[PDB]
Parts: sequence; C-alpha cells; structure tokens
Amino acid sequence: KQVEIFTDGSALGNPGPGGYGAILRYRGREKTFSAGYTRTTNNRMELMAAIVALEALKEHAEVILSTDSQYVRQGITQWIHNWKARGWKPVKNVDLWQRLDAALGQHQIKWEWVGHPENERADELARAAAMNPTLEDTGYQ
Ligand SMILES: [Mn+2]
Ligand SMILES: [Mn+2]
Repeated sequence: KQVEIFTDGSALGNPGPGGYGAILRYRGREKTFSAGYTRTTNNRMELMAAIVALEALKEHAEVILSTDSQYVRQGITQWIHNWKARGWKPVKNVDLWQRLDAALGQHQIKWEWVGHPENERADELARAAAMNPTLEDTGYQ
C-alpha cells in the first residue's frame, strides 16, 4: 500500500507570482496537482504542494514524499518538533506548517530529500502555474 509523492514550488518573486506542482503516483498510475497564486513565496508553494497532495489521500497509506526543498527539509528535520513543543510560537507560515503537520499525521511518511524524473515533472508543473496564477495566497499575511 505504498504511494509516491513528488513536490515542488516556483516563485517569480519574494513575494511574487508563484505555483506548486505535485505528482501522486500509485500502482503505475499517477495524478497531478498544480495551481498558481498572484502573491506568494517559493517556500509556501513548496509546503502547499505537499499539503494538497497528502490531503488528496482518503485513507492511511505508506507515503514516500520526495522534494528538493531545503526549506521543507530543514523544517521537518530541525524545526517542526520544536515548533509543536512550543505551541507553534506565531511561527512564519504557521498556517501551512500546521496544515502539513496534520496531513502527515494519519500517514506513515518516508522522506526522500533530493533519482526520479517525477521531481522534474513537479518542477515543470509548478513553474507553469507560477506563470499563470489564478488564485490568491490568503495565507501570506
Ligand atoms: Mn524546489
Ligand atoms: Mn524546481
């Protein structure tokens, strides 16, 4: 019952137009997730990509999440546990981190920090979305 998730973000500014791209692969078949925002950051899009994808799952499963985000990696391996222990204090992009934390709750997540062409596919989706934003990142306050 393993499921592969590949994510990436893109941003043409900080803040600026941005987008996320996620590839959800299971049993040779895969689903795609991407959307662009008018004003956001790559960091937020990186998180958003994981969130949308994990929340697409309607049942517990072994998930292998692959991403080249240095932000997500640091957050997950060095900050997350401390933020939760301190009562999420709030912390920058707390809205997304808490959202992701929840999603990663009902799942057996195995992280793969970046060889898969799928990561490039996510990159392409995120960049395309950043160039054609249709949403607003209400969380970027
Ligand atoms: Mn990236
Ligand atoms: Mn990229």
